[PDB]
Amino acid sequence: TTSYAKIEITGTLTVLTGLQIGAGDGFSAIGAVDKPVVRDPLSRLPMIPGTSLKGKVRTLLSRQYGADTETFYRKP
RNA sequence: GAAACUUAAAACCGUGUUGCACUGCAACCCGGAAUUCUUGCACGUCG
Repeated sequence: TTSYAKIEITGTLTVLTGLQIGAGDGFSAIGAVDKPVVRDPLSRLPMIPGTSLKGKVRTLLSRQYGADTETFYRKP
């Protein structure tokens, strides 16, 4: 390629049904329910982490490549 | 024997990512019981 490059991909992600990425034992004591969602610590906005997006796309691509080669991939 | 500084000058310094892989996930009907019912003549009065 004879170059160093950094390509970035932008877009939007709109939610069609209710989205729940659980937070566990983050924060509570007003408006707290049995299963809360993750939030930004300062702006208190709902967020989507990049750990749950990388781990879901890597799992859906490992089922497709795995079934089309008759091999079950047991670990990353 | 009484009398004349093994002194002067000199950075423990230069280079180095606490970094690489990892879905807060799987299973769960806001469901089960309950009559918009009880009483009521389209009728009375005729130089």
